[PDB]
Amino acid sequence: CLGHHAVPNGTLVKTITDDQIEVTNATELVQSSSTGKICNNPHRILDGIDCTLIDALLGDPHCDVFQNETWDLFVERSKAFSNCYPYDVPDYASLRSLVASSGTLEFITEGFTWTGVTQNGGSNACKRGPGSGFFSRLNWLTKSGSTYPVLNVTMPNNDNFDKLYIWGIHHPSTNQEQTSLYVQASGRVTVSTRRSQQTIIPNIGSRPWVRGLSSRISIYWTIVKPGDVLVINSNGNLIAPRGYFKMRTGKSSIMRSDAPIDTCISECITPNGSIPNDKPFQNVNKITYGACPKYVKQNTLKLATGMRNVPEKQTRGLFGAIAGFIENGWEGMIDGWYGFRHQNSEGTGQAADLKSTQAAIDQINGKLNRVIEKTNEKFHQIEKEFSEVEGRIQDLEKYVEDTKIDLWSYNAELLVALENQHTIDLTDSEMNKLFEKTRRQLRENAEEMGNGCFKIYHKCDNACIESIRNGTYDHDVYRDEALNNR
Amino acid sequence: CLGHHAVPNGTLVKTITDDQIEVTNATELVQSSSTGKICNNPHRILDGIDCTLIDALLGDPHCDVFQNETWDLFVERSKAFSNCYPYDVPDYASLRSLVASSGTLEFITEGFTWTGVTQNGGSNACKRGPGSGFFSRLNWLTKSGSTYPVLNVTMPNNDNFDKLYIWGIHHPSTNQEQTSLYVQASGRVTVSTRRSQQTIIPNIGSRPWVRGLSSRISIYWTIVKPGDVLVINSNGNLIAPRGYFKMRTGKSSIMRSDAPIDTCISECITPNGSIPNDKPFQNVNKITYGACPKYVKQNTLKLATGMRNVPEKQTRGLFGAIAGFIENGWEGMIDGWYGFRHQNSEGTGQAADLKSTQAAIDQINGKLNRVIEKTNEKFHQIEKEFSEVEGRIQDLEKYVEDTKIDLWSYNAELLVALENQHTIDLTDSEMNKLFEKTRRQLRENAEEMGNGCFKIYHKCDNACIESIRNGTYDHDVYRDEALNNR
Amino acid sequence: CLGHHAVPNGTLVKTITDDQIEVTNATELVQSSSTGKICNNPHRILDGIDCTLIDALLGDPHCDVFQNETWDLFVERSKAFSNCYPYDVPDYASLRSLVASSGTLEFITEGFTWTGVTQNGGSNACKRGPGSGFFSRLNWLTKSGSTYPVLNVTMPNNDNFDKLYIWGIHHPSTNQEQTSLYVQASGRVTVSTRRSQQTIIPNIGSRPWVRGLSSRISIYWTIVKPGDVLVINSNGNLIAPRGYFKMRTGKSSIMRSDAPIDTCISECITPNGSIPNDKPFQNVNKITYGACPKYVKQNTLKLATGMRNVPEKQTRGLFGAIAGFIENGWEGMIDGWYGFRHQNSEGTGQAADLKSTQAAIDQINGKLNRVIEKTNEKFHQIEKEFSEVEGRIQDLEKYVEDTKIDLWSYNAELLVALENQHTIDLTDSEMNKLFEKTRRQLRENAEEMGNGCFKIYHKCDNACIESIRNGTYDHDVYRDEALNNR
Ligand SMILES: *[C@@H]1O[C@H](CO[C@@H]2O[C@@H](C)[C@@H](O)[C@@H](O)[C@@H]2O)[C@@H](O[C@@H]2O[C@H](CO)[C@@H](O[C@@H]3O[C@H](CO)[C@@H](O)[C@H](O)[C@@H]3O)[C@H](O)[C@H]2NC(C)=O)[C@H](O)[C@H]1NC(C)=O
Ligand SMILES: *[C@@H]1O[C@H](CO[C@@H]2O[C@@H](C)[C@@H](O)[C@@H](O)[C@@H]2O)[C@@H](O[C@@H]2O[C@H](CO)[C@@H](O[C@@H]3O[C@H](CO)[C@@H](O)[C@H](O)[C@@H]3O)[C@H](O)[C@H]2NC(C)=O)[C@H](O)[C@H]1NC(C)=O
Ligand SMILES: *[C@@H]1O[C@H](CO[C@@H]2O[C@@H](C)[C@@H](O)[C@@H](O)[C@@H]2O)[C@@H](O[C@@H]2O[C@H](CO)[C@@H](O[C@@H]3O[C@H](CO)[C@@H](O)[C@H](O)[C@@H]3O)[C@H](O)[C@H]2NC(C)=O)[C@H](O)[C@H]1NC(C)=O
Ligand SMILES: *[C@@H]1O[C@H](CO)[C@@H](O[C@@H]2O[C@H](CO)[C@@H](O[C@@H]3O[C@H](CO)[C@@H](O)[C@H](O)[C@@H]3O)[C@H](O)[C@H]2NC(C)=O)[C@H](O)[C@H]1NC(C)=O
Ligand SMILES: *[C@@H]1O[C@H](CO)[C@@H](O[C@@H]2O[C@H](CO)[C@@H](O[C@@H]3O[C@H](CO)[C@@H](O)[C@H](O)[C@@H]3O)[C@H](O)[C@H]2NC(C)=O)[C@H](O)[C@H]1NC(C)=O
Ligand SMILES: *[C@@H]1O[C@H](CO)[C@@H](O[C@@H]2O[C@H](CO)[C@@H](O[C@@H]3O[C@H](CO)[C@@H](O)[C@H](O)[C@@H]3O)[C@H](O)[C@H]2NC(C)=O)[C@H](O)[C@H]1NC(C)=O
Ligand SMILES: *[C@@H]1O[C@H](CO)[C@@H](O[C@@H]2O[C@H](CO)[C@@H](O)[C@H](O)[C@H]2NC(C)=O)[C@H](O)[C@H]1NC(C)=O
Ligand SMILES: *[C@@H]1O[C@H](CO)[C@@H](O[C@@H]2O[C@H](CO)[C@@H](O)[C@H](O)[C@H]2NC(C)=O)[C@H](O)[C@H]1NC(C)=O
Ligand SMILES: *[C@@H]1O[C@H](CO)[C@@H](O[C@@H]2O[C@H](CO)[C@@H](O)[C@H](O)[C@H]2NC(C)=O)[C@H](O)[C@H]1NC(C)=O
Ligand SMILES: *[C@@H]1O[C@H](CO)[C@@H](O[C@@H]2O[C@H](CO)[C@@H](O)[C@H](O)[C@H]2NC(C)=O)[C@H](O)[C@H]1NC(C)=O
Ligand SMILES: *[C@@H]1O[C@H](CO)[C@@H](O[C@@H]2O[C@H](CO)[C@@H](O)[C@H](O)[C@H]2NC(C)=O)[C@H](O)[C@H]1NC(C)=O
Ligand SMILES: *[C@@H]1O[C@H](CO)[C@@H](O[C@@H]2O[C@H](CO)[C@@H](O)[C@H](O)[C@H]2NC(C)=O)[C@H](O)[C@H]1NC(C)=O
Ligand SMILES: *[C@@H]1O[C@H](CO)[C@@H](O)[C@H](O)[C@H]1NC(C)=O
Ligand SMILES: *[C@@H]1O[C@H](CO)[C@@H](O)[C@H](O)[C@H]1NC(C)=O
Ligand SMILES: *[C@@H]1O[C@H](CO)[C@@H](O)[C@H](O)[C@H]1NC(C)=O
Repeated sequence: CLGHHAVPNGTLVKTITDDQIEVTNATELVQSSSTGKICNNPHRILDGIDCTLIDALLGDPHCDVFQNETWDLFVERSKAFSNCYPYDVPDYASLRSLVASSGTLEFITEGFTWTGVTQNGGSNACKRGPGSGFFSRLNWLTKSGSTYPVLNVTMPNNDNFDKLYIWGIHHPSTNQEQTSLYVQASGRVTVSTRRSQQTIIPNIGSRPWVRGLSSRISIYWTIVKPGDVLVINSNGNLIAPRGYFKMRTGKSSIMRSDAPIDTCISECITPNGSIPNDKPFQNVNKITYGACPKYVKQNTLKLATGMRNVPEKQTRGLFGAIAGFIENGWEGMIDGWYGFRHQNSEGTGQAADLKSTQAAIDQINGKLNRVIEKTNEKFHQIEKEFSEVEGRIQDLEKYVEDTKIDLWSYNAELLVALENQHTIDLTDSEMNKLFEKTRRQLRENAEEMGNGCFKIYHKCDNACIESIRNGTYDHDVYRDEALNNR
Repeated sequence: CLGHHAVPNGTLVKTITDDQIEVTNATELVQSSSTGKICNNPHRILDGIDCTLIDALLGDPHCDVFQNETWDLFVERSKAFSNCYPYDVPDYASLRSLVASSGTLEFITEGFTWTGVTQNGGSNACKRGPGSGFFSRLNWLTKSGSTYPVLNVTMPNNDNFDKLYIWGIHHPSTNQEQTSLYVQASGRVTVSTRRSQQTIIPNIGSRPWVRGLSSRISIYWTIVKPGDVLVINSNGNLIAPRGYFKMRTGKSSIMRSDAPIDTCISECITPNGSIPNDKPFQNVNKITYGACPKYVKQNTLKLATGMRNVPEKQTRGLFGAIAGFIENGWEGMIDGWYGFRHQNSEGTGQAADLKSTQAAIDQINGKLNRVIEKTNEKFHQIEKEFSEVEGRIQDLEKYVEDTKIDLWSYNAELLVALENQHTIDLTDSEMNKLFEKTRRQLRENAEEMGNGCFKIYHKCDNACIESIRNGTYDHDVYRDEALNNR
Repeated sequence: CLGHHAVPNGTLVKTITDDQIEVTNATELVQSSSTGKICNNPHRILDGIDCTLIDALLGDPHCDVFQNETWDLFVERSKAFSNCYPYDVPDYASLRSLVASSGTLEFITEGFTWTGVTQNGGSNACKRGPGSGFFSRLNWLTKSGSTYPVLNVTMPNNDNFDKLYIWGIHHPSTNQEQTSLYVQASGRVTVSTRRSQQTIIPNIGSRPWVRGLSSRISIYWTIVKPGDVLVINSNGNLIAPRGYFKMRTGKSSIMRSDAPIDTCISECITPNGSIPNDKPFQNVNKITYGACPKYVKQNTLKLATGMRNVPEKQTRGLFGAIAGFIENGWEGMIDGWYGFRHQNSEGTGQAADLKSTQAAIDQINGKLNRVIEKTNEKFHQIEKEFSEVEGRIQDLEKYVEDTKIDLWSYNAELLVALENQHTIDLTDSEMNKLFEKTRRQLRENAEEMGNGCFKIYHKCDNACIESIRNGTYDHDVYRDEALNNR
């Protein structure tokens, strides 16, 4: 025989035509399993134990261990929180993705001149050590005695890099508190380059008790390029900077997870943990930092590497080829043409307040009342329409993505099936051709029993088997025996 | 011969390489035809003869036959209209899809206390029977004598289901009419849970004559969950509820069509009618309630089940295999991975009015004039920009969808072609191999004429044909004849 | 032998399983190269040498050579500019695509009656010949002495086509200039059909020095259909029309490029130049006017048309088939189902101005101040949110498109590979079958050396080669020789 030795407990592979045909020895192609831990090499992984990237940026009193810290990849934990002044970031997502892509928190201190104000404002919700305090990159300027002049400061950017400037605005709870910190009964912050300006004004209002405060701080940012100048004008409710952060650009990012940290080596990091990158595809999660297999939607793709399992029982002899190299060639096609994700970036504004106008005569007395009421309602209408729209965009965004994955997974399944069908037909044809080549060489001594194996009527020593293996055979030795049988 | 019996008037199938090759007996794979009628089983189909789902909800006087009605699927007719008070629904589409997905109009009456108002407001455009009337789920409260107090009512939800509350607001034609129904010269409706509030105000204005009215009613809804409370405040122009509708969730929906209703059995309902679900794909329409074949863009996919049609003429004998099972296996691949549609939901607002401010001093006299004019124009700008945006979204939405269908149809065509090519090669190979197996058995008695059939030189009775069929043949019987011919 | 004659310097083709296998004679399938020039036949190509389509429309003094000009395709140059009054078009893109799709600039003059105004306003930035001038389709009406009445004019459309009416509004630099041209200290333009109205008001403001003017003109359009009427009301800052343009619809468009113009014939025009349309796919650019090959992302797809290159050395004889027709059949599949692009249309508004309210008492004094300030900031907020949204839409738009191309290119690569694999297997099988048919005919005279060629032991004249070619051979002639060798 050449009967492929009846390998026990082989497995299923999909083909284009038949389904669940069985093969001698199969390979899996979707690494579906995770240890649950992130290696500490060869990447530089940084554990934000109880802070977020924003809180390390601002300088939280319990994250002063992250100062001038250098990451390849930032990991946020869910068990993180703020233990400082309660704050707010309009377009939070955009700021975070900028800081994330930089890969550094190198903070370079600068010489600002705050004439006619008191520096280093204190809070009891951000006690640094035993006494009152605040964030470590920001200066909370208040009135110096009983005056607050218009802070008008300038800084040219003369160097060969871009500077990132972080600033904000204070929202009081009552007008009394407003006057107590800032002599003027309303504030204004103007931040200008040669290419942009943002003017914001405080919104005095009561908000829920959070760590014993009903006031809030809104955080804004500005990006100055080599050759530009920045000009900060204000007349109250200003949180000044004390420097700029050095920007780079490259391969750096951020991933949210609750996985531990180990001492292995792995380059392929997901929120489920480390994945060996041997396989072409992985089913574990979509987000992949480093170099990773692409994402399919299925649990098993079995790529076949040898024969169907034909027999009742084994018989020794020579045999033909094995699938060998073919795996990386096909891998080439689909690897080449698959994409990288479009990154959910905008998310949403997610505002939760009544932002109407405030005066009894203006809003609830006379024709003017109705107008102002109508204006606020019109804006509410606008806001709700806006949310509807943004939601619809994000819904569509999801649909596109899901469509993509499906179609690629269908392609992947078809391709595996095509290879297995071809592979089966290749090996089958080779065996059949070789067997009948042997039949023409046999010269009537033996006959196939029907399972692609020759029933030999006579015996012969290993010399005959060698002669068959080299295709140099003559039938004279068995002439007398065959004639007697015939 | 084994000449496959020359089946007359076979048909075309697509292959990957050749086109319009012909086969013995072909199958169609796209059920393209409709009776035009909807079966009344096994689904519960409800015919909205002259009402829409919204009109059955509100309680139209000529659709009181739909009270506590239970549908699996709702069908709207185009010949439907309203014969009651002219009305308006902001975000009409959202409300309808909610009611549609429920599958019920179980209306549970509740005990509201309307102090200091007159109940059961009348209209001559909604005459119930012979005298004036209104909708059957709503209470039109008006002034009781010469007073209208602030209606402030509360209802806790103590049960184990969510309640759907339907309410509205009255838009008069003139301020005189406003004062005649409501002592206050302006109205306001505040509807609040622990999780939301909507404050709307009437827009006094003249609108086109519709069934003898220039006034309009705007319809709004609120969704209260187990444990919550609702608080309705108003000071005029209020259309109160009289209860809540019991919500479910499951498999229920709505489809617009002008098809009749029969007494067959069919589970696959489209706006063209009932479709048998035998086939894998259908070309009839995209929307499909129940279990239906997927949608392709082509008129015929012919999947092949047997040989090419080779001969000049027939000759009897045995023959080999037929395609058999293969159809459901491949069906598996593409069924598995195809998607369900993303449902056009938002559509558009589709507002058609001038919604500007109104005062001669405020809008057309002085600097104030210019400001107010500028504000209204700015809002008009906003509205038009909004429409542009929404339109662009919906345009893109269409493009995505069309792209999807094409790509899937291309996949479907490729897959059918792959199977037919393989199928042809499978059968062809089997015949050729079997024929030459027979040739080696023949031992020189007959010779192939060139059409995969043996020209036999001698005659022989059915014994010889049986001996050939079982592959147990010897040539001794025809030795003398063959020698004489040779 | 039948050894396929060892064709020197054949090339690579991709297969599904093996990669970079070699074939005798290969064909390329992506026309990747351009001359750099646009043919002047058979299409009517029009060269906008120093004007854009908008500037030819308005009647620029240096593009009076484009009057009643007829194009199949419009080409804009980058070296084009305006040398007339500085202007502005809100939704510039929409207007341009309308004019582009028409294919004509037939301007039909009409009889307007401008009572109580002075016609033919002059500018020194649009000097026509040696003296002051303006655009050639528009009438700049100013005050006649010391009065400016309300221009209220009407025109019914009684004909069997739609009319395109082009008009505008003047934005001054100072109120003094406003009063000097228009007695009223503010203007207003109302343009109404039975189906729409646009009321715009001038925005007095200083803007950058452009060719010695700080004033600007905003250009608007209106589309009147057969049976309608148009009514233009104004009280200042109005740029009147002098006629309508005849609309068509068909196959006409616009393409931006810096290519020269030749005297060849080509129907397939891209911004890189003319492309012969022989091939199925092209890699040159995406935009294609006329009939063109579809766009793939790859540099070479090699479709195979004959054998692998097997030998050490050649030997003469007959041979089998060649690939022939197969190319257009497969071309059919993918041509059929590919799409045409979704046309970037909206682009963006791209506004660059501070459009706030203006009064010292209204904006910077008292509670009113804060309100007005808040309103302008709220609108700025709205504008920025709008831009964010539009940007996100256009970003997504890009992503969809890129996804599409990839997936199609992957399909194209797979299809080429499938054909080449099949083609190789087809030819290989045919040769092998024919060779062993010849072996059974040989009757022991010759034996294959191992390269699909027969080593012949004896000699024989061309008679033997003919006898082999027709399959009518007997071994008697070589009996004595073979017996002696044996
Ligand atoms: C946090 O980072 C700051 C800034 O330095 C930056 O981060 C460091 C870790 C390194 O990566 C630096 O290359 C990088 O710029 C550290 O500030 C550094 O402090 C020293 C001591 O004050 C500075 O030396 C001074 O240099 C000036 C300028 O020549 C002299 O005039 C002084 O006499 C003195 O020699 C050093 O230059 C400064 N780095 C900068 C601005 O170049 C800081 O120590 C570091 N650690 C913290 C806060 O944890
Ligand atoms: C429309 O529906 C209402 C509400 O009932 C609901 O729909 C029915 C068709 C059934 O599906 C009900 O299970 C479902 O809740 C019908 O109202 C029903 O009316 C009867 C008679 O008034 C009520 O019986 C009363 O029950 C109360 C509470 O125990 C007693 O105090 C009374 O003495 C009396 O026995 C019945 O409970 C009520 N269903 C409800 C609220 O449970 C209504 O008849 C029906 N038909 C219409 C309008 O066409
Ligand atoms: C630019 O185009 C205008 C309008 O004509 C249009 O374009 C032409 C090139 C042709 O394609 C026309 O078929 C097309 O309508 C040209 O105006 C044409 O001018 C002549 C001479 O004034 C008009 O003839 C008159 O017709 C009227 C109406 O019957 C008589 O009352 C007059 O006595 C006279 O015969 C001709 O009709 C008019 N075309 C129109 C409106 O039908 C213009 O010459 C041309 N060239 C420019 C500006 O370069
Ligand atoms: C790896 O860790 C991630 C993060 O915990 C796991 O993601 C989670 O996967 C489950 C799948 O059932 C998600 O549940 C469902 O999500 C859908 C929306 O995607 C929602 O409609 C359902 O109601 C349900 O919540 C879960 O949200 C998701 N969590 C995330 C994204 O934070 C993932 O399963 C883990 N994988 C492995 C192999 O451990
Ligand atoms: C089943 O019934 C539906 C509903 O009547 C039929 O749908 C209709 O199909 C035609 C196809 O020509 C549509 O006409 C064209 O629609 C496109 C937009 O899709 C438009 O650009 C063209 O100007 C033209 O109107 C028609 O709109 C569409 N009607 C709908 C959706 O209500 C369908 O053809 C019927 N199918 C069969 C097999 O009877
Ligand atoms: C045909 O002419 C067009 C127009 O000049 C050429 O298009 C240009 O192609 C290059 C490719 O490198 C583009 O450069 C890159 O574009 C991307 C965005 O697509 C941008 O992110 C990169 O920073 C870089 O600018 C270039 O923009 C593009 N120009 C256009 C569209 O006007 C095209 O290459 C020419 N083709 C041939 C074969 O000559
Ligand atoms: C079945 O196929 C797998 C393919 O992974 C074979 O696994 C190899 O096993 C040898 C040791 O026997 C390792 O040195 C190789 O690295 C493994 N991988 C590869 C790439 O071949 C396995 O041996 C096969 N089993 C049988 C019975 O043939
Ligand atoms: C507020 O700040 C700006 C920028 O620092 C000042 O404008 C500069 O004023 C100086 C002195 O007159 C000029 O030499 C510069 O050319 C100005 N620069 C720019 C960019 O305008 C402005 O004077 C300051 N205003 C006040 C009231 O202090
Ligand atoms: C051609 O193929 C069709 C396949 O649908 C055959 O149709 C079958 O016909 C028999 C009766 O002759 C029915 O009992 C089957 O249910 C039909 N369907 C299937 C699934 O086979 C048809 O008979 C074939 N015709 C010929 C001449 O072979
Ligand atoms: C309007 O309605 C609300 C809710 O029913 C009333 O608020 C409740 O008032 C009672 C009596 O003072 C309190 O016990 C409740 O705690 C209040 N509930 C809530 C949710 O606020 C309110 O008093 C009513 N106002 C008027 C003027 O009648
Ligand atoms: C290799 O294939 C190409 C296919 O384009 C052959 O090109 C043909 O060449 C002849 C002249 O020899 C022209 O008349 C044809 O129009 C060409 N095109 C086609 C469609 O066949 C080329 O001759 C082939 N070379 C060899 C050596 O066989
Ligand atoms: C401004 O123009 C409109 C339209 O030309 C005038 O309205 C028409 O007036 C005439 C005379 O009274 C009527 O016969 C028409 O029926 C009106 N048409 C429409 C569409 O309203 C209007 O009179 C003009 N106003 C002024 C002040 O001149
Ligand atoms: C291998 O397969 C046989 C099938 O009968 C099964 O009984 C056996 O348990 C398998 N493997 C082992 C664990 O012996
Ligand atoms: C079957 O095909 C033949 C082709 O010649 C045609 O004449 C005949 O009409 C067909 N069917 C019938 C209706 O006889
Ligand atoms: C053909 O291929 C051979 C490979 O050795 C190369 O040397 C030769 O230069 C090629 N063509 C020509 C230019 O002679």
